[PDB]
Amino acid sequence: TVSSFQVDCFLWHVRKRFADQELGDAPFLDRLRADQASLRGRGNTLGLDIETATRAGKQIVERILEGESDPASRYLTDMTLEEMSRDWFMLMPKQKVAGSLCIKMDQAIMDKTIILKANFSVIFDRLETLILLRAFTEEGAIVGEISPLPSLPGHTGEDVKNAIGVLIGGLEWNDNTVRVTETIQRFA
Repeated sequence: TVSSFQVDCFLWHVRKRFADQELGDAPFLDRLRADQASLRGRGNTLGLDIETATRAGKQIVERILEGESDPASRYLTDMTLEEMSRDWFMLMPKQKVAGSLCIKMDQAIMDKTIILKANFSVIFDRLETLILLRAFTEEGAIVGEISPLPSLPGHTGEDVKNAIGVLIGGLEWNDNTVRVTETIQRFA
């Protein structure tokens, strides 16, 4: 709690710069006002004041900045937010957990052409972290999904590659023709 007061007191102190000169923003700069006031207010009930608290913040944060608090990571996307957050359902559900990847497909889908789309991060020429993969019919219905579970392990490119092959596999049983976007093709 005292440590939580020092931690903010330090972080504000560093936030000031961006708006202090540049474009800023009414709400961002309001947050900086409110957060400076919120430090005033919380300081009084705590019997501590912002000068003292920020210095302790240097040490309390710049020691945790180790590691090295950093490998040019980026981000590739086939889907818009709408494609990713759209609701869908399976009439005949089939779902499993494979490591830390959740795989789903409708078993009622047959004789359709289906495309898989993915949003994920990339390093080199290989997949590092999947955000979401979805199977779409030509009519645009979602009939398959591979999503990552929040876990301590996380997943690998390999795990993801296995998941896709399993999902392509399951869908093709019902005589569906399945392909992948170039994104997936090139990186998984």
